[PDB]
Amino acid sequence: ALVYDAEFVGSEREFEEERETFLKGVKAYDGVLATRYLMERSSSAKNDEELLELHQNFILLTGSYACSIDPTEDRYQNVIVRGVNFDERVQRLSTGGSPARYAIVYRRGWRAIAKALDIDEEDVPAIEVRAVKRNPLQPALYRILVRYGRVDLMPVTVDEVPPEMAGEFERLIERYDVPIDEKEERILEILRENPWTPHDEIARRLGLSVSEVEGEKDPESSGIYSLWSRVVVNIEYDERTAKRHVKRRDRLLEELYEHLEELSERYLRHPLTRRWIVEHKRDIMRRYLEQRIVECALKLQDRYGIREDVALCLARAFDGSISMIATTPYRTLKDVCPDLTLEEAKSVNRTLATLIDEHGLSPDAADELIEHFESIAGILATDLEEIERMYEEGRLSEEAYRAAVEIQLAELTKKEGVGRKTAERLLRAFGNPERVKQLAREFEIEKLASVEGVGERVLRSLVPGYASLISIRGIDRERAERLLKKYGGYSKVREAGVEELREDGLTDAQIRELKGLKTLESIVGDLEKADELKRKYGSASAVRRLPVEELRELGFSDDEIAEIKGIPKKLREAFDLETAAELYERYGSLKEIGRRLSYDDLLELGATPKAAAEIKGPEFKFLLNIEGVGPKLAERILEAVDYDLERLASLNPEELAEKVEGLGEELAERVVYAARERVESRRKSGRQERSEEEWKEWLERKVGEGRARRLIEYFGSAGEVGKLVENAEVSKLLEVPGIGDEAVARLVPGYKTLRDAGLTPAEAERVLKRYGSVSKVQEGATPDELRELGLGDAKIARILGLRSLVNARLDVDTAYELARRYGSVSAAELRELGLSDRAIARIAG
Amino acid sequence: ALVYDAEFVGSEREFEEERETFLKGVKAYDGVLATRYLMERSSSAKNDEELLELHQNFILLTGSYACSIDPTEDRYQNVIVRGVNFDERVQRLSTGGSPARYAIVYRRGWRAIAKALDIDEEDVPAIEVRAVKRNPLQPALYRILVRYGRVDLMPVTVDEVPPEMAGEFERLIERYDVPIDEKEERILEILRENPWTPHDEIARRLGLSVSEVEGEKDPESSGIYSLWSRVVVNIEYDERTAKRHVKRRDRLLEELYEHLEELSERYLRHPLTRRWIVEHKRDIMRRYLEQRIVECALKLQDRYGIREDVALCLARAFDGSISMIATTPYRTLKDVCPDLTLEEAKSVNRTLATLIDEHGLSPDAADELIEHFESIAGILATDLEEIERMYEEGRLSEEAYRAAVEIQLAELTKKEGVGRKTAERLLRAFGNPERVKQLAREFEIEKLASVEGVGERVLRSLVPGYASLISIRGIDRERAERLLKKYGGYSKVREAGVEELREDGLTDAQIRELKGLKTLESIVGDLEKADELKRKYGSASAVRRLPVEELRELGFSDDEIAEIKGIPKKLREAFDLETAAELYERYGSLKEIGRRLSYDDLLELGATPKAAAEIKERSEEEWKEWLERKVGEGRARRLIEYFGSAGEVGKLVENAEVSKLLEVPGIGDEAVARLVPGYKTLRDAGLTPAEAERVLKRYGSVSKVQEGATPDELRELGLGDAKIARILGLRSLVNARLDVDTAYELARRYGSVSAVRAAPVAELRELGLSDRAIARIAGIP
DNA sequence: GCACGAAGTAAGCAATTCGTAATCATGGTGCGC
DNA sequence: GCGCACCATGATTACGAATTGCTTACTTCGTGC
DNA sequence: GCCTGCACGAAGTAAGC
DNA sequence: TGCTTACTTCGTGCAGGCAT
DNA sequence: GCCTGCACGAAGTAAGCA
DNA sequence: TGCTTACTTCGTGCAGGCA
Ligand SMILES: [K+]
Ligand SMILES: [K+]
Ligand SMILES: [Mg+2]
Ligand SMILES: [Mg+2]
Ligand SMILES: [Mg+2]
Ligand SMILES: [Mg+2]
Ligand SMILES: [Mg+2]
Ligand SMILES: [Mg+2]
Ligand SMILES: [Mg+2]
Ligand SMILES: [Mg+2]
Ligand SMILES: [Mg+2]
Ligand SMILES: [Mg+2]
Ligand SMILES: [Mg+2]
Ligand SMILES: [Mg+2]
Repeated sequence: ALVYDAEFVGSEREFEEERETFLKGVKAYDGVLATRYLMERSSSAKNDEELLELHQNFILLTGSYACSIDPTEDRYQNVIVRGVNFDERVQRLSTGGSPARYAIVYRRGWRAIAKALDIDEEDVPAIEVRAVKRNPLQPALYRILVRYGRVDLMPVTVDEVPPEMAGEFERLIERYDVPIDEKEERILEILRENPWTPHDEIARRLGLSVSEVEGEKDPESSGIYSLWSRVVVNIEYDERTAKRHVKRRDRLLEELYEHLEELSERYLRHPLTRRWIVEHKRDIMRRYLEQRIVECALKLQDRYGIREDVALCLARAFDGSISMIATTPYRTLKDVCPDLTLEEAKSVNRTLATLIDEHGLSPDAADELIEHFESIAGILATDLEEIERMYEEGRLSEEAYRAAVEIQLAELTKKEGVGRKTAERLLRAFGNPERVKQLAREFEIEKLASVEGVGERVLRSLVPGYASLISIRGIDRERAERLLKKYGGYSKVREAGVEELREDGLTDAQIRELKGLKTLESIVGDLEKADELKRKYGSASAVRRLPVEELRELGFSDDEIAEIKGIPKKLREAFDLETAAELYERYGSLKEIGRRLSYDDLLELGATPKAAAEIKGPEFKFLLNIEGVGPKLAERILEAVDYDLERLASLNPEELAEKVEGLGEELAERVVYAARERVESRRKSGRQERSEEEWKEWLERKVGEGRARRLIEYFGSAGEVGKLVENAEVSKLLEVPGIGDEAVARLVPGYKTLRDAGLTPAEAERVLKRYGSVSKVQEGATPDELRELGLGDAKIARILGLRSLVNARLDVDTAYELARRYGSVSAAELRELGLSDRAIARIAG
Repeated sequence: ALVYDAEFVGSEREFEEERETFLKGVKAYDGVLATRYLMERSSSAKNDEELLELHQNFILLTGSYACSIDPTEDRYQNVIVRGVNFDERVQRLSTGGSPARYAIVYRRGWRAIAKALDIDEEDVPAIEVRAVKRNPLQPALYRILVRYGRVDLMPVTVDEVPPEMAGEFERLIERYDVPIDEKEERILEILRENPWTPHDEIARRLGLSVSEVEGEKDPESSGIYSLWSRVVVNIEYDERTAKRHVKRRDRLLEELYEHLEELSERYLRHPLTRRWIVEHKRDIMRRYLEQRIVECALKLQDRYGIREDVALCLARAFDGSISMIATTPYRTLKDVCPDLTLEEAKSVNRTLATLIDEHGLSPDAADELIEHFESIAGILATDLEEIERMYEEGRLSEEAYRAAVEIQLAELTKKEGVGRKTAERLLRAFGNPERVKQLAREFEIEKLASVEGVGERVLRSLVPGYASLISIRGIDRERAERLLKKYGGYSKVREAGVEELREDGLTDAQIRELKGLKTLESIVGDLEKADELKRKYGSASAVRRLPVEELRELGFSDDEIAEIKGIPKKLREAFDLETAAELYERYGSLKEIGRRLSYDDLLELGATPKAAAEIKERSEEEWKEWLERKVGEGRARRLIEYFGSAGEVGKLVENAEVSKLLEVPGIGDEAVARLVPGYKTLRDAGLTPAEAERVLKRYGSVSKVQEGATPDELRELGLGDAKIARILGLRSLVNARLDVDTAYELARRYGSVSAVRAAPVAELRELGLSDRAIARIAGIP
């Protein structure tokens, strides 16, 4: 059977204190139950706001009384809930705390504290603090307040409840600047819609387990429990408010019972007196317990696919708390329900499934881990030296210890550049991987770099936004850490003002590179106005697209407006700003302007005949320069060859006068002779190569004078260096001492992207020779083609953007086939193609 | 092997009509299912009032379409639900009606109508009208509207739903003056707390079965179904409103579906389009059906003690309707669940338990009765000649027919003075015992007295309050019936005004006896002011207790105030009204005044020294005068001439010689009771004059009998347990299926008979009581 | 416009560590003296 | 028949690539005459 | 079980033997 | 001139309904 | 973790001076 | 013929959302 028990190890005075506290808590929870009973019995009372306020007041007082249990945090020992010893686990948490209060936040956890206090004064001495729907506080924060015994924070009347502890719970979290991870961010996004969303609903909607959403009740974990724990431990203990609450709550409780007796007369023949409620405790609870059991067995049968018989048995066994079931060891589940399948238990208890179907553990080994650490997130929240201590003392088996260690390491070895040694040293230095990730988000860059082996790659992989800041020239480690701590992240540092960034010791070039305002500061003289434009509009391209009038409004010059939109000199001098800007934004290029508009249209728009001819293509200028073929006739001449000088010298002059309306036949041969006269000069200048000195100039531009002359002295001349660059001879370029990847990537475009994908310089060289540019690799290359070049499937998945489809234990070829048929990677219909939707549904994101 | 089937016997045009109506109902119920799906899936949607309004609108439209099924009430025949032919039963109801609509109010009853109409346009063409929790109407009234096909009454919009059909359902019942019996009165008491209380919850709280709470869907039965049927049939059919609803509902349904598609975007990635809902009907229903099955199997395991396997099998077989399980014959339960015990089936199906453990029926005979009449209340709702016709046609076996007959008669033979012959004649004259009791409640005294054998005792036992009115001198049968029909009951006749009672032809002495205002009319000159005081305060003793100032206000005289409180002449002349009245109400008697007060205190209160000190066998003619006073001169001289003298008559009276007093010709019970005090009460308890004589000799007064005598003591005197329960004031505790010994043990353990009704339910189960009797006495919870 | 820094980054280099392909462990399955 | 040959899958080896630090050797920026 | 409604003996006050 | 029938005024109480 | 939208310099082709 | 601004179209990579 299930074991609920605990023993009292305090003094007799403390014994009387704890008994009085627990009995007042039972009185308060009786009130909770009686108010819900009245709500269920009368349809009029179900709508009464007074009765709901009374119900929430009872919840508040129950929480206050619960917080005062085990104040010295030592009056109880060997607290057992459903057969799990909480004493050992609470000690291993970073914040420690009382095992009594830690137990009472579980379903029917009061049964241990009740036995420890030899309580028999009531029928069911129940105390519960898991209220959700009608709770006047945010439920998780309520439970965490009880776990940490905060009587100062537990309000004793509904009016005293602050909005930052209820619907505006987000305000209280932001007040204390607590590091929040991605999972907690998605959970908060759900909770902002409805703070009273039940936790299993968040788990279902986010595709996590209940254990993943809640987390460990300690600031060093991940989940809503861990998040509130982080927030609460940073709240200083307000002793005066605690004493005031203790003074008020007893007299308040008697007032609530009298208010209920007064209110029950409005709806019943027999008023709900305290005597009546004590003499009917089983009548009140029975309905609520029955609906609990029904909903629990339904969730087990529906969402977890457990047989109706087994699901109903388990709902009966654990008072219908699916949170407690999914954290119960397999042996105990089989003890209370012998027909349970191991597969069903692995279905409901996802920690057991992870320990078996990934770490190949025995059911008993996984039971060890579940009894000691409850969940995987509980293992991650436990210090590594604590696990080694448990293993040395013989309290943990070898298989369980090895599995827990590999679980701890895997949380960090997944990071790029961190292996077993660096993860080992990080865990030694900071205890558990959750704390490591916490220090990473808090931007403790120097604190992390002090560990042996934490270099540039590890910092770029761990500290968010460190890679973006440290890559900027002039910004060193200390400046990056200072900025990230001052503003709160790379995104917040990028949004900072120019003046305050100058105050931090940033050059105008550094700020210009950070914000990307070089193009904007090429127009406006200063950086402040460019940054303000980036604030208002958000993108320089949007500022370019802005109409001429709105650009003139709050603008500086019309020549500046023409420089912004890239208006040609001919187009800006031939027309006004409005018409020229409209033409440029409608056609794009001056050649398209000359092609799709007629000469008469250009004249009507107010262009000089010579200027209107210059707006037209240079073919027009050549035609009129040779023998004045005419502004009216040169257009019809260019209308046949589609504005192409090559097709003009091809066909016979007889075929030329055929298409054009009117053409002199003697002139028809003088224009073909002039067309052939220029295709000999277009070809003479088209096939041209630059000089050796010009290659030297480009090399000095790209890699500086020193490395350029080193390359020139190594090979023949700068012409040979350019020949090797155009052929993508990365291997030969790297042979030169003093030439590395930061020079080759600056010489050969696209080498940096290929090296970032994990490609050997020889592999990047082969790829660049095969496809010629990374853009053509990403769109054109196929996985089999890349395997012909000798690339591993990991590099192929990296370079083709198919990392999502491979992360679900799937191959790269069939992954590319989906990106081939449909447009994107994101695109029931899969059963038509014959796919197992299991992984697609499993990985949500 | 459950049989859900029905055959169509209308025309092809009518066939298309019925098919179109059924398909529109399926559309509406799909809307219901989809709104429920959204509500169960999201906790935020569970609180969305807009989604609830949409859901209730869908429910309303489903009900409206359901009412229009089988309007000619002849388009279907051989309607089979779970293997029961409803055609035969609906015909035997007083109001008849459509077997199609009668079937559709059952769980998965649409499966018979769906087969009758060859419906295949949807995956599960389900139409259900049993909604309870979220139903915008009172659920039982909703179902009774559908069963009677009242399309005029089914609202089509939540805003058009009248309060008299929802939270104020009591108004609609009172509007039509429908006779309500005690079981229906307790059911109404529960429903006033929560009109949407599910019927099995009412069954638990009242300690009844579900069939007892529901009753037959017909005005001549007992239960909430029967009550609403009584109320609905008295509502005239508003044809124009029905046509208006038929006009509106199609476009309203299309607007509801558009509103659902718009609202579903707030909660889902794929909006709930009609196409999506039709192409996913099994996914939507899958969750809801499983929750129904779980609740049903759980209730079967806990409240009925059925094995988990068998309970889950029964819940799955009948789609989780415990009302349907308790009305299913044993053969069907064993067919769908072969491991079911006969004892488990008798636990869940209380009609089967009654037919076996009381009428010694075979399981097959009880199954016969359950197939034909569903429940005991269904047997009581069927005419007796209908049952005899069924027996003559061979449709009912010998054992089943005899059991049904004994059940019908027992409903009337239990009344005092009604035996087998009189019950037989009453059933012949009015068809079924429910109709007999109904006419009794309707105060149809002349209609009942027309039956051969219906005399004074039978009328006093049947017509409520007839015994109280007819006992008043001068009030005959016709006047009693007139008053009971004019005011609505003996209590209402007592509350009537004096002027309107005088207009009916009542003497002032008759009204004074009825209202009990003789003491009040001895103070006030007229009857109207005494009646107004009885209205204001309710009791003459309450008027006596009134303070001196409130009695003086709107009062007449101070001497009258002193006469009311019974103030002695010495106490009223020695002090004023205030102090004397306070002393009299604090001490009671002048002797206590003189004992507990000092002479100096009396002087200080303003009393004269002399007054304060004072405050501090017969002959033959003499006995003959008393005899002339008690029984008149004639009977007195008759008694004197029969015996020795008036002294001998007095000697026999003091010894309670009732037997010898009754020997005298011309001397009856009304004379002996006026001579021997307490004889009237003992005769009214059903005691032989010899038995009353023995009791009066043994204890000396009825007051000392009621407090001192024990049931064994009275059984030593030779009294039947019925007479013992009558005479000891335990008639309440015995009428609740308890014996007289345990009734006296309850009056002994707990203080009074009233004090047993406020005891803990745990201590009553400790005494070995069933929740039926516990609910009769106090009531769960 | 160019001297002339003034920090700051690119490159090298040895030792260590990462990390993924190569191989080993292990449990089946099929062709032959 | 009893061994070995060839797979098949997951686990573990193993060795080339990347990383960690530390130290020069140039490289943009950027003032001032 | 409260409530209406006479009964009746007790007892203090007077007329009559 | 002092003891009896006689007769109100209390004070207490049972009986008979009716309602649960 | 993909994806659109920028930033921004690269680069191939010609007029403008030189 | 040759050295610069001048207009065109990419191609290279970083960042910010969103599921
Ligand atoms: K290293
Ligand atoms: K190996
Ligand atoms: Mg403290
Ligand atoms: Mg050891
Ligand atoms: Mg890694
Ligand atoms: Mg630590
Ligand atoms: Mg370091
Ligand atoms: Mg930098
Ligand atoms: Mg090199
Ligand atoms: Mg026959
Ligand atoms: Mg009888
Ligand atoms: Mg009839
Ligand atoms: Mg008669
Ligand atoms: Mg009469």
